[PDB]
Amino acid sequence: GPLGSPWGSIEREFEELDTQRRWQPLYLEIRNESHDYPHRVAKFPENRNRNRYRDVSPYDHSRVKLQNAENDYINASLVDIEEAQRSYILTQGPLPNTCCHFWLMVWQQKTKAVVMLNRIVEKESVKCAQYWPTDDQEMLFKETGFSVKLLSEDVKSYYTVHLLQLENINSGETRTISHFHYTTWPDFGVPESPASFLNFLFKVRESGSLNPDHGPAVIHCSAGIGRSGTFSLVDTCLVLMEKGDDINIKQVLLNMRKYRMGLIQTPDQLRFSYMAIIEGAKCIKGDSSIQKRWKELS
Ligand SMILES: O=C1CN(c2c(O)cc(-c3cnn4c3CCCC4)cc2F)S(=O)(=O)N1
Repeated sequence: GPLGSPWGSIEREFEELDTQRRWQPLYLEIRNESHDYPHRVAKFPENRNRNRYRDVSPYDHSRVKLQNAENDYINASLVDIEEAQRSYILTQGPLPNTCCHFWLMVWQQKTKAVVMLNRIVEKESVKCAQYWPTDDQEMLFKETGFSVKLLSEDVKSYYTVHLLQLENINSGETRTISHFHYTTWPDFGVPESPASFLNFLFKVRESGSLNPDHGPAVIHCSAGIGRSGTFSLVDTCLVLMEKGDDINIKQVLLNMRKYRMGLIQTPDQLRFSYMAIIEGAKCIKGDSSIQKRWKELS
């Protein structure tokens, strides 16, 4: 193979983009190369109060459908990358009248974890409804037949983990859902450091919630594309590298954009993605004696 390290091709490209100050031109290339696909159901008149933003819609070919409901629509997309054995659902922060649909989808898709990357209020606007209880009262969603109870809360400096009990009233069953809340990632911004984002991702991974024996994890922010796209791109690229593939980050992101529009919203969020993939690749453990020496020396 090549003479460089496993991350050497990506690291050289990052250094060149910095020296030539070409992050804004590269972002514009990606925008111009992203094709549009039909999103007709999202624009039905009966779905207008189910969309948070008029310009952010799921594509018809990859939207998640609600089962046994008169209206099957929710603003959510299935992003499945079988080269990585990874599947995610990316979705908007639910509105007061769509929290009931959010929990129905979580049940029907056999999801184990919800990853939340926004605050409820940001710059004096509401970005997402309060869809889980903060105290010991049960929170009822009568339109779809679900109730939710807080089981535990662990607060750290830049994220919080809640364990939640989700009850299906119609089937007489319950499940424990892990709720991973990143509390210090600003709208259209970046996390405080690669190290802080990576510690959060490794905690999500350690719970088993991203493994193929569970349904897809539900990832959301406010619109479900900027911060959510950054999180999913970094996780996918790290899986492919651990598998041994020689990856091109521009190509992976354009492929993921075929499943949901507009993933990654600023040039700085793109640059942060490169940084987190390089530093995470140095944390990979494996069997190769060569790869271990590269890690020590780097
Ligand atoms: O970093 C990020 C940025 N996000 C984000 C976004 O991408 C788009 C919009 C959006 C779409 N239409 N309109 C607005 C805002 C105001 C008026 C109209 C809002 C957002 F918070 S995000 O996806 O939540 N993660």
